[PDB]
Amino acid sequence: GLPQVRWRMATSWPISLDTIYGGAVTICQRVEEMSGGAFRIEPFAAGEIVPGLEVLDAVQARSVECGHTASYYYIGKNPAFAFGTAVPFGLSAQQQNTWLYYGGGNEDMNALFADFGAVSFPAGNTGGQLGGWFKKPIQNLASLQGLKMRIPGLGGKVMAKLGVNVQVLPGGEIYLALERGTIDAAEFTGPYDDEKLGLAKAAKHYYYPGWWEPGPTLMALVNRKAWSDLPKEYQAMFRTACYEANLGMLSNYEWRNSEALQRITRQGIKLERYGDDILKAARSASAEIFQELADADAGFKALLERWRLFRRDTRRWNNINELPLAEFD
Amino acid sequence: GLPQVRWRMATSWPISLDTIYGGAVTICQRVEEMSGGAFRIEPFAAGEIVPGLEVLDAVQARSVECGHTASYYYIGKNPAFAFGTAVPFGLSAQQQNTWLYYGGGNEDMNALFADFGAVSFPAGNTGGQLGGWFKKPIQNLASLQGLKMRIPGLGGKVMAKLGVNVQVLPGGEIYLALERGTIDAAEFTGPYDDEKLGLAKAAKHYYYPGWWEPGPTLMALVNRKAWSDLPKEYQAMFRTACYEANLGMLSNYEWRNSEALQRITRQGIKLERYGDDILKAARSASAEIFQELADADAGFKALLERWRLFRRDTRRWNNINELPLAEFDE
Ligand SMILES: CCCC(=O)C(=O)O
Ligand SMILES: CCCC(=O)C(=O)O
Ligand SMILES: [Ca+2]
Ligand SMILES: [Ca+2]
Repeated sequence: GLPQVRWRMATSWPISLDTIYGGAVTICQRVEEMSGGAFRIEPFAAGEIVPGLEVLDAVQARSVECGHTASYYYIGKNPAFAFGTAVPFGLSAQQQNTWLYYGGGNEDMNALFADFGAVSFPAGNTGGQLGGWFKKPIQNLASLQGLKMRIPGLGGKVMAKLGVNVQVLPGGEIYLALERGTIDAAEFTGPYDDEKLGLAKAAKHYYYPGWWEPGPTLMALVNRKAWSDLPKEYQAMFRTACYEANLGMLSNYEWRNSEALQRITRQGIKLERYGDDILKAARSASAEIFQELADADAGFKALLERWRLFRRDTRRWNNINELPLAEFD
Repeated sequence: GLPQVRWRMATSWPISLDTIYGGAVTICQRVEEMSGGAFRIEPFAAGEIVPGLEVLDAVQARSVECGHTASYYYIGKNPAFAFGTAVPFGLSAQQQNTWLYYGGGNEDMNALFADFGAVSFPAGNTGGQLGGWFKKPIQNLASLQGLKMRIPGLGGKVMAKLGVNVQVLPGGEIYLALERGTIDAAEFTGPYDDEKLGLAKAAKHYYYPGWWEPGPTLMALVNRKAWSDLPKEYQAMFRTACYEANLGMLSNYEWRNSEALQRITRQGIKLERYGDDILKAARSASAEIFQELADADAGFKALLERWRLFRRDTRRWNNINELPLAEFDE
């Protein structure tokens, strides 16, 4: 007889986003199915029991046993957490999964989460993000000066160096903030989530690419001690379920964003590519931010150099095995 | 008490093909771990209990309960099985997973396997394959006329329409055949597997891309009646373990191929892009082959048109959300 385990999972997400909230639900449903009801986890939307941006805090305190969040929400505690979500001009979703599972990423991220009493598992990806929504159209790089924009992580810091006034909001809050006039622009994920949250209603000017988040990972987090007290069978169920959340969510976003792109263009939204004045300035600002973080911390520097090497090698591989068919019509 | 289930899994793979055999091992180990030993599956290498090309036949007959194979080994039984692995100029591994899980592909493939008493689950990908190994560099499309090349499946049929003299050889045999002068060229999967077979020693010209296999799926198969007999808990364990095999294998190949590519370029291998004359002729010959299959069968035609639509839409999406960052090299 294995125990009846009953857990709660705090998430960073609103229930309306069945893509990303769906990853948390998948983990909870699958351990219940595999355990025949002996191992249950109740998922909660952002703000129900824990604020969306404080999932790691609640997991560390053990006010919940586990969570579903984005590591880059905690760059204030350790800028190295950025690599476990996405960094500007960083890894594709497929490269990010390769880096986590076989390039040393999951070991690097678990070493950081160990400092906050937690263990981490990849448990979602949005795939490549788009460039966000603007109430007024962008004319050139100088159009960004003084804009109030919702955008998190090191992407936010890059946009701040370009003169954007970066605002902190969980996904659920963006539409009201855009309507009330609190902000002038926002990015979230892509067509499917952006349209569902009402971003295409609040703003008409959509850009690409989302160079800040080329393949952002969502992590399942478990309290170290809660994880220790789990029998080996239930650890295996949870760990395996997170692979389904990770591959299942990426595939779900690819499908839903592909349909939503067609829907919003038919409904009147025009998608524009960012000018090279913005892309060049973003790349340069990103290099400056990573240089500063590296000079301030040998651990960050060492991780940045291992990740940069992984990135160079995997891009060289994908330039041969994938890019030629992607660009040939 | 849930039952003590003991199954056997027939695989299409030698144990030396370890990244792919590893997918089968992952499923077997993970259901044993999650069930605390109550659900065990014993994996077998190709030939040990069932020939590698007869996994589906063995699963249908229930001589084994489950299998790990490539749907495109069964195109002689139904050419529609091709889409469940890879087709020339088809889907990237990421697009292939999107198509299977959400685009209707798993439902299409399960309707085909239902004819043979089987249910199917995605359970691996090699990722994009390369264009194979050539002793002498290719000058142009006419250089392929009469060239003796190891290349199997629909890829071989396309290369045949380009005038290639298609040679059938096992993985293990290609090195000797290249050295002996028996064949002029050969493809397998990519740098990791190809280096282990000695192909970097036998030839200096490695072509790309492998337009015949842009993201080949490996499928777990279960006998429909064996699956029916399985408690709901063990079904969930098996189905979930196949997601780990699928994402795990692709990521493992990406890592191994990226490392092996660096080793073989240091060993003086030249990476050559196929000329547009070959890529245009191959795309056209592939479209002719799929046209003939479609004209001979309304069910094939319908599936080809659903897949072509999914492919157009996903490519349109990836041209926006991925290609811009992928094509700028620093
Ligand atoms: C990582 C998914 C959520 C996100 O991209 C964001 O909060 O912007
Ligand atoms: C998917 C493995 C089979 C193959 O690609 C080959 O033998 O060439
Ligand atoms: Ca975002
Ligand atoms: Ca091959």
